[PDB]
Amino acid sequence: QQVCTQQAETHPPLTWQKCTASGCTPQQGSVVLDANWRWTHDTKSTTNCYDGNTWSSTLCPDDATCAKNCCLDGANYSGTYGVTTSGDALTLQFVTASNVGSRLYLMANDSTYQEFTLSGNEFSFDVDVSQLPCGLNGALYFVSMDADGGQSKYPGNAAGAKYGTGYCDSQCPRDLKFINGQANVEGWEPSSNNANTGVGGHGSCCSEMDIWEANSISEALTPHPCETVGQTMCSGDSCGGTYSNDRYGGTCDPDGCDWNPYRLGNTSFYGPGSSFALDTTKKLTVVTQFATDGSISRYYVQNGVKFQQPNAQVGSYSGNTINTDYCAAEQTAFGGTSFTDKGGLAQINKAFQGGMVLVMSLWDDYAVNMLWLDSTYPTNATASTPGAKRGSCSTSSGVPAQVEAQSPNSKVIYSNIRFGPIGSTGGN
Ligand SMILES: *[C@@H]1O[C@H](CO)[C@@H](O)[C@H](O)[C@H]1NC(C)=O
Ligand SMILES: *[C@@H]1O[C@H](CO)[C@@H](O)[C@H](O)[C@H]1NC(C)=O
Ligand SMILES: *[C@@H]1O[C@H](CO)[C@@H](O)[C@H](O)[C@H]1NC(C)=O
Repeated sequence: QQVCTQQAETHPPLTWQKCTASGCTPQQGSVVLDANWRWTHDTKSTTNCYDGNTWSSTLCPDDATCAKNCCLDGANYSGTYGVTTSGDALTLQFVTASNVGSRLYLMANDSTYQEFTLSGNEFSFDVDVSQLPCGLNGALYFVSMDADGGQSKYPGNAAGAKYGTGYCDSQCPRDLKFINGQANVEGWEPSSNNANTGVGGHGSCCSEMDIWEANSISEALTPHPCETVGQTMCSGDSCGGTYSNDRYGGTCDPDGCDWNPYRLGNTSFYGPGSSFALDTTKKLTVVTQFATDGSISRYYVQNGVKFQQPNAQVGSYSGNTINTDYCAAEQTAFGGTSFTDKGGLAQINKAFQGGMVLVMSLWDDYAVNMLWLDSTYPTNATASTPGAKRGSCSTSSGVPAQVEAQSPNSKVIYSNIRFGPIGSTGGN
């Protein structure tokens, strides 16, 4: 995709902390909006290359020609997309006039994403999920994205990280408008329940580490392994993911190894009100520790009180950390084998040892209604079915067009981001 300047591109500044054994030091940073939310149009005019959920027939005949004829434009972060930063805080608004949701990446500079090496290090952040009802997701995660957005590998990309290009995940999303310096007009199917999205022929795969998938009702910690650690282009049903005839035909794991305190047995640990150990009406600190083995440790901090991850009994397993033993026990108890099929913890440990881009987003589910996070899932399973109940929300809740009209002023606030070796983020 090319670059147009019908509107200037200014990344909202966000400060984070880099920690070491002797202290934590402030770092200058900024966030960039994903390329899919941007206005794609002709390089020489105001003619849309993509309007609604249908591509331009004259400007985008094929994938390669479209990228030559079309440009990405600057984004009004506050006015159009409702994204504001104030020192430590990054605030994302669910609904803005003519817009829903957002996805942003932390940057080292304007030209490059900020790459994190999780192996041997820990990640800490404060989050406000009080305004996040059922059907929404305040997501904070890491993905194996190219630091430059793929400008080095693909010459068709002239935008780069400066305009939020080159997104990848384990779902291998085919909904991306631009992949590898090429458009996705070929084989593009408009969405039936979304007047702004669609499904193309190609997709984008990379290792995904979901540190935070949460609302006021439930929170989940999920590692996703891919056969290819870095970014690769997928083709058709081969990529897999939620939107394909086959979900487990890709090179990646869509399901993942997930740790949901509610799903594992504890229904009074995370929720709204004094009753829960972690009151979601109030903000909390979430610390995620990554060992060199790939094992994932976790503790929370709310109002000065440290909460260890609650011990869960899954089959023969007993503990509070994500490891091969738990991930195998969860697969046997609840069902599915997708995590270990793509290499498991040993495969995604390669992603921890490599660079991954920090992603902070707010979105609703147009496919499942977020029932996989905060409700009983799937529909074909009963409340009695092991690992079916993941939250306390209704099976009717989460409908995108319902929650957009009901709670348009929903928001998630990410603040106090710290990164450093294990045991360094807490104080000094
Ligand atoms: C931007 O970021 C990368 C990694 O921090 C750095 O190596 C590079 O020098 C920076 N480029 C600039 C500041 O122009
Ligand atoms: C779940 O929540 C908290 C975690 O600290 C704990 O006090 C409580 O005993 C747990 N309940 C269970 C395991 O049933
Ligand atoms: C249950 O639902 C899933 C879709 O999420 C489907 O693939 C599966 O075949 C269904 N049937 C059974 C018997 O579990």
